[PDB]
This record gives sequence, structure tokens and C-alpha cells, in this order.
Amino acid sequence: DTHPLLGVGVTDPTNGTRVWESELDPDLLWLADHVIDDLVVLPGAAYAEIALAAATDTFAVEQDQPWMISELDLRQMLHVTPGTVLVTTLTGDEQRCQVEIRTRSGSSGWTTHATATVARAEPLTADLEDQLDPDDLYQRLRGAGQQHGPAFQGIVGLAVTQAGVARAQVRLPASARTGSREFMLHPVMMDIALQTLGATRTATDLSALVVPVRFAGVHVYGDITRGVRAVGSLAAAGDRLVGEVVLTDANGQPLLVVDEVEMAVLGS
Repeated sequence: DTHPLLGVGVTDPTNGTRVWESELDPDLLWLADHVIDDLVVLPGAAYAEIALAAATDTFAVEQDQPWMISELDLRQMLHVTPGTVLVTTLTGDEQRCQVEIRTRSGSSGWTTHATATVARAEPLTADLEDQLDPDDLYQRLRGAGQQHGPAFQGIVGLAVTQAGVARAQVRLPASARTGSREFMLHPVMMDIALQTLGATRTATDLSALVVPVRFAGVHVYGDITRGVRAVGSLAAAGDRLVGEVVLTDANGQPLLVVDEVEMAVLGS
């Protein structure tokens, strides 16, 4: 009953830093279903889950979704090969804390893949659609080398505003369901929410694919797995493009909102 991504923790008495190691294998539940250029790469959303899971395991809190992620940098993609060991540290207090997520090659070597700053949760017109075919979006993304398996195909309905906002109908697929219990936030479900940015006009106007590299302000209010509508916008500023996405209830209540998703073109 231990967290399938985070694994088992131990606090280093020398410095109060907490440390978890975890065995990752491509054949792990629906990891196989997120691939890039024929390589299984762990989805960015996973780091968010790990960071939350790490905070929860460290500090007991009565609140249901007690954390928000101030920010999260996706410093390097992790190609999930057999017997990958994923190593998480956490420092800081129960108000604010830093997570860092690495993989370890043997002993004496680590590669940092993500860093997150977790904090306590803060509580809670002729823009009309061109209907779109989800199967098109997926086939396009397959063409740009991103192969979403069955578990990650949560976009069951899709459309774009004239303003270029992607509005999507999402259902967490069957294959993604199993193993679900242990997650503070379901990485597949979040990934799905995030895939809408790919349908945003800025993104489409851009082979090569656009991918998140940074999150800021990820808010969780419930079992996003219950989320059914996902709306993503993506503007281009500076040299850099940044979107928001928000995932909602059947009763239109926000389940997950990420205030900022910095994106970047990747050669494929």
C-alpha cells in the first residue's frame, strides 16, 4: 500500500532532509501509455503528484487537499528504462517546502528531473466554437512523435474558441483507473487536462511539439479524476509562451486549476 511513484521514505537525521527511493519500470501501470519518439517518458504531471505525495507523507494534515504547488520546474525529461530508481528529497517546514526529484544511476550519481515548491492550499460574447475531432489532435501529436496510448486519451470531445481557447470534454480512461487510489492528484488526469493546450491556436499555429516545462500555482480542490471539462488558454509573451488550464465538475466546479503552464517547442 506504498505510493507507486514516490516509494518509501526515510528522514536523514544528519540534516532533516527526507528521502524516498522508488523502482520505476516501463511496464508500471500506464507508464507505457505516454511515449515520446518510441521512448517511454514519465509525464510532467507525475512530478506534481510526487511532490504532493512527498509533502503529505512528511507532514500530517487534517485538510483534504492541503497543498498547492507554488511552482514546479521540469528540468529534464526522464526516459523510463528497466530498473530506474527515482529519488525524491524534501526540505522545509509544513508551511512551505522544497521537493526535488531525481533518478539515480547506481550509487554516487543522480540526475535531477524536477524541482517543486509546495505550500499550504489557498482556499477557493462571440467567443464561439469550431468543433474539433479529438482523433485528429491525437493523430497530429502522434505525428509530432508524442504517442498517447489508450490510458492518456481522455479528450473525448474538443473545440476551439475564436479567441483560440481550447475547450475539452474529458473522461479519465478505463486503463488509467486501476492503481488510482494512492494519488493526491491523478497524473494521467492532469496530463489530460494539460493536453488541451495542444489544441490552443498559439500551439496549432506552430516535426515538433509543444510541451510544458514549468508549472506555477497548481491548485487542487478534489478528485480531479471526477473532472469532466477542461479549458486551456495559451498566450505567447516575452520569448516565452504561457498558458493556464482549469478542470471542472459535472456541476462546473473547479477541480484543478494551474495558474501558469510555461511551454516550449521540442524537436521530434
